[PDB]
Amino acid sequence: SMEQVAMELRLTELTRLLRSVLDQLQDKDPARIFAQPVSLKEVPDYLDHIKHPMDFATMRKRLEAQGYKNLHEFEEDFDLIIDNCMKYNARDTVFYRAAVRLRDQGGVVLRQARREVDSIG
Repeated sequence: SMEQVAMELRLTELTRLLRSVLDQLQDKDPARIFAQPVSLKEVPDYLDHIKHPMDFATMRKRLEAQGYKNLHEFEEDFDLIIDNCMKYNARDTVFYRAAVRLRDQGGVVLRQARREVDSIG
């Protein structure tokens, strides 16, 4: 139908906007700490600690499959990245500190994304 097409076009455009958001958030992780899944070869007990692992490569896969229906879903996954790290790693570590800086810097990007999503509909 024409309606399904128009709905598909909306999703495509949201995907374009989320791709730009994702690129901007990932630039705030220049050490690439959050770029890939935590390795289960190298941290074999990780899943005993963290039940829903997340990382930027995994978000990118979902994004490119148009698997984010709205900004809320995308934000949920970004928050997992931060929140998982801040639980597994102690406060005095380069990992925890990188998550705090990513959270703080990402807030600005996400604040305007929410306005753009609402604005363009």
